[PDB]
Amino acid sequence: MATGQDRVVALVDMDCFFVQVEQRQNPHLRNKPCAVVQYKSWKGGGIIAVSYEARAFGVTRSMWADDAKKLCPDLLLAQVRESRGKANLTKYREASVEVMEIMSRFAVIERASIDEAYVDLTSAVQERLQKLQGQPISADLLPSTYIEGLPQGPTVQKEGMRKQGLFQWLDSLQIDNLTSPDLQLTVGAVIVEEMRAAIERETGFQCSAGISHNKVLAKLACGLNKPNRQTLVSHGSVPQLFSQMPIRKIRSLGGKLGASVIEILGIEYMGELTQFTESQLQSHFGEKNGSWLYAMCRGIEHDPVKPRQLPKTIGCSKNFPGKTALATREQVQWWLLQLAQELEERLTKDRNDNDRVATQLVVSIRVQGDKRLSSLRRCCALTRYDAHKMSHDAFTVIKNCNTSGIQTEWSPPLTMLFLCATKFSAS
DNA sequence: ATAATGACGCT
DNA sequence: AGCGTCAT
Ligand SMILES: Cc1cn([C@@H]2OC[C@H](OP(=O)(O)OP(=O)(O)OP(=O)(O)O)[C@H]2O)c(=O)[nH]c1=O
Ligand SMILES: [Ca+2]
Ligand SMILES: [Ca+2]
Repeated sequence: MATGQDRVVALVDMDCFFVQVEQRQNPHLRNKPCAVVQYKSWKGGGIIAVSYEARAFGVTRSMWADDAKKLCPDLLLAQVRESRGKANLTKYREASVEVMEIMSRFAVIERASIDEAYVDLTSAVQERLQKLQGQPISADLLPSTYIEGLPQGPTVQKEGMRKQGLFQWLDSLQIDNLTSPDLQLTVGAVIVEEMRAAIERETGFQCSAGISHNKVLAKLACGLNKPNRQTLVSHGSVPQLFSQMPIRKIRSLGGKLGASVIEILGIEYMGELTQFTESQLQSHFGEKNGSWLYAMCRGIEHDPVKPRQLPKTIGCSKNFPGKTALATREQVQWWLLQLAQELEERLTKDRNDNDRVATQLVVSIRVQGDKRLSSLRRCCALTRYDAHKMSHDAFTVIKNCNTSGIQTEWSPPLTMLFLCATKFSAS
């Protein structure tokens, strides 16, 4: 009877990251309702991050800045920096690399996003156990940790609830048994208290964190108490936690697959997936799905913390929505070159920082109408990091899709240009 | 007219 | 390889 408590895994999530990045750069933005915005033209810009002060008014991501200034008129606005006509997030990627470095010290991480890392803390927690002489774990070692499920049984202050739940946990603790899963979860947690404290001391950035036995519980744990907090979710808390957890809130169940688990099976919460046999599930959703599903509703999952703190593709895209769609040869060529240019700037910096080289160029477009994010996608070779070579070669491998005899103009209008660098190798 | 960006499965 | 899914 295996129960998926082999590993200790954490998901670190920087809190309102871009907002934190701007606020470190611009002290006026601190302790204030503010938001990051890109492209001022259309309705003031689309809001891509929201400080917690501004959330309290109702302001959300993707929302237009002119609309959100209706909800919050005191909303300050850091514009994203524009470069060659495209929104340029270099500031954040640099900010992210600062944090991934600190995290790289404490253990072996997987860059999830600009904002997130998974951390496999298993070997690190074994190392620290013998380095405490099996002596207890002080509450003071966990000043921002929550214990999902606790406090239980037989208090109005939010932090007062936190101590009770941590005190119940530390009390129930089997610290003589140096292989107790619940004890590990607790040691990894103190480590995360530390790595989170190191991130803040050394960059100024606060973050939230989830600690558990796999990537999926960690991510879910990480959302339980934000910001500047961390949740520990132990095996035994899974049944109650999943008891009313909506299925779509689990990483990979947020799209169509998860939708139909609700549809086919007629449930609505994650715990309800227990009652089915694995063959039942494989039969509804496939061999690998019914398997992963059957273990997941039992809180067991085994996708590993792949050690890969760097991405595997480098991509530069630009959207031309509505009346801005490109419809001329001269337009398409100009953007292919603008994208090619930031691309070589990112590419060159990759060749010297991370010591490697992309070898294939992928070109993608998307036309007016087609609801697929990508209408076309074609692979051509990538030899020198030369912006002009890449533009021309991109145009080459997509020239055969301007279905208008008039070569001056371009139909259908293109609503997207994507240039992605892949197939890296040593350098 | 939610934009940029990225990992992976399927075939 | 080319498309579809999913997440951030
Ligand atoms: C959903 C979504 C997110 N992001 C960004 O990827 C990292 C971060 O993700 P996040 O949700 O964590 O944003 P955030 O303000 O840090 O929110 P909280 O950490 O306070 O929850 C957000 O900066 C996108 O680029 N596109 C997206 O479609
Ligand atoms: Ca975040
Ligand atoms: Ca994130």
